[PDB]
Parts: sequence; structure tokens; C-alpha cells
Amino acid sequence: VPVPVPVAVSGATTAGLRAQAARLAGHLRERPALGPEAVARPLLLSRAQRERRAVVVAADRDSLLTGLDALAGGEAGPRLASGAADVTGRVVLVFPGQGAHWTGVAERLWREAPVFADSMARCADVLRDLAGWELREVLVDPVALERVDVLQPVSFAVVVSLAALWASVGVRPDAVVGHSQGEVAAAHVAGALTLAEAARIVVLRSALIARELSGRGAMLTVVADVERVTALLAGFEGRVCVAAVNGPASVTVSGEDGAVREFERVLSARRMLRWRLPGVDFAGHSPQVDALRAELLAALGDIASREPEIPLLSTVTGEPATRLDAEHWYRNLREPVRFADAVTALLDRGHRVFVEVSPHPVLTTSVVDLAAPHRTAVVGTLRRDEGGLDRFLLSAAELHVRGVPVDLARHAGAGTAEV
Repeated sequence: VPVPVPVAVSGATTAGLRAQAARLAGHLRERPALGPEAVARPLLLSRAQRERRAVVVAADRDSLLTGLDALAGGEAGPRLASGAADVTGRVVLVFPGQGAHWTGVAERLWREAPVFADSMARCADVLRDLAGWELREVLVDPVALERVDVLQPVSFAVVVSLAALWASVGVRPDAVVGHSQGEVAAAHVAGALTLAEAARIVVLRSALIARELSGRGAMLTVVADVERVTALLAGFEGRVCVAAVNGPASVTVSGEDGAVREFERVLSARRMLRWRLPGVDFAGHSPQVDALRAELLAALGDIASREPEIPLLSTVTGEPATRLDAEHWYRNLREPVRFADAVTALLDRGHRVFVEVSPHPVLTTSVVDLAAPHRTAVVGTLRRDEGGLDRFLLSAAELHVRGVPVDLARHAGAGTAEV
């Protein structure tokens, strides 16, 4: 099975970029034995990376030529990234909470990417001790993944391991922000928690949620701002509450299933878009969590933590995190998620590159909405049903083509074929 490589071309203008794509395709068609793996390395390392950039992520000739023909003709393609190399500024890793995971994700990437494999195995060791079960076996089990005590730690392992894979291509955070359970991953990646201690938090908290809350609630994300959602929650006081404010067009609410169903009818009649969070059968960030305060504080006990080595913008407060003690991890579940606030605080401090470290992008459109009108690069990592190294490399390419430093050459192979 051939391995995908990023094949880079660039020009001073869009028309120059398209001409370079045509020229490379022509050169390849004259030389039938020449593969992407022969030319990728010198195209990154021996050529200037100019103002208008593209990458085709391809494992074979035919797929490279398909991409290059599309690029030459000004069309989009599924393994083609292109852009203006005009983004400067500091880098944020964004860690999702619920609703991004898809059954089967991480298995293919474990096979294809040794840095990701390693991190996943390290996660498996810690989770084996804590939870008993075997991480790699659960990845592909749709029944196990509908249990909150399995999904949350699996989700944590995958996002932590994707962050490690980003780091291996030189994409490291200047700051991190984690939405809901993502805050635990963010804290670990920032150096405030060991892998073991972060895993223990997620494992203990998710098991408690499953024992006490699962089956007693639901969560719903709505395409609207919090002012509008708050107006529509008139008459739902203490039945459906705001659980997250993600952006000007993304707000999540939480409550008992029936009550949330009643609110969906309110939305439906007004032609408003909304969806239940996949993997969530409980009312996060609601008064239902109050009961899970005493047992959580006891189970967690004293948290082993230290000062984060880079800024951690909490979605509990919307500000730089203070003490990450048991009470913080309680409030991480009880209090509404202040995601928009945290992202806005980073935008106001010169952050312009946002990498969602997720199986599928769930917060990128909110980051984009918040970032306007600044020049910013906003990317995810994987997508639903696209868990290969090829999808990872396309996300890395999406950064490259906006002028963000990333070591694509790490995965470009050992080719020496010129021009």
C-alpha cells in the first residue's frame, strides 16, 4: 500500500500557481515511472514557497495528477489544499469536548503514523490500569462508545495523541483552550497534568456521569447567539439551561430529554438549526450536576498538577487558568462553557492560528466567526470517515498554504528527483 506524501507547488500569483501545477503534471506525464514519492521532498526543500501555495496529498501518480489537473484548472479537489501565504501570529490548539468523535476513528491512524501509534499505546497503558479495558479494542466498538465512561477517556486519548502527532511536524501550541472535557486534554498538553493524572480525572468523572446522569438528560447545540437562545428559553427556567457559548452562531443547551424535546419544537417552528450532541445522554453543565459534587470531590481528592508551561485559557472562566484542583474539575462539568470568551481573549493577544485537535471539526466555524476580520488560519485534524495519515497531512497542508510553519518534509519521503 503506497504512503501519501504532500506534493507542494507555489507561485507569486494564483495564475502562476496554476501554471506551475500544469507544468508539473506535464513533466510527470512525460516520465511515466515518476511517482509523488520521488518528487515531494525536493519540491519542499529545494524550491521557494511563494505567496500562493498548494499541496496535493497523494500516494500514487494517478491521484497526484488528478489533484494537479484540478489545481491547474482552478477547481477544488478532495486532497488539494491551496491558499494565500499571509498568516502570521501565535498558534492555539483547540481541544473539543463532546460531539466530534466517530466510531472507528484512530484505528487507521494507529496503523499509519508511528508517533500517533506511540501516543495511543502510552494512553492505553494508563487507561488499562484505571478503567480495565483495552483502548484499541474499544475504538471500533459502537456499543462500547455509546457508554460515556468509555467514550470520554477514548476521546481524550485520541485528542492527546493527535496533539503529539501535530507536535512531530513542528506544530506546537503557544496557548491552548479546551471545551468542556477538552480542558483536561488541554491542561495535559500544556504541561499542567501528567498523562496519568489527566486520564484519572476523565476516567473518574466520566464513570460518575455514567452512573448518576446518563439516561437523565440531553444536550443540544443551536445555530443562534446566546441572546436569542436566552429569549427562547422563556418558560424553560430550571428545565433547559445554557450549557455553552461557542460563538455568535453556536450555543448549546442542556436538560431532561423531554424538556429538550419541547425546546426543539420551539426552534423548529422558527426554522432554526440545531442538533443533539452525539455520545451525550446526560445534561452536562446543568443543576443535575449538583448531586455529583460530593462524590466527585472525594474521588478526585488532591490533584497532582503544576503551572502550565504555556497559557491555558480556561473555558470555566474564559481567562487564564488558576489552580487546577478538584473544585476546578467539578466546575468544568457544572458551569457553562465559555468557549467564545476564551477564543476572543486569545485573538486579542495576537493568536491567529487555530488547530482543532479532533476527529471531526466541531468548533472551527465558531473560531472563524470570532476571528473576523483578522487574517487567520483555522484548521481541524481528521474528519468523519477520514481517519488516515492522508487526512492528517491535508490538515497540515492547510496550514502550510497559509504560510504557517509546519514540517511537511517529515512525511515527504526520500525523493531526489528534480524539476
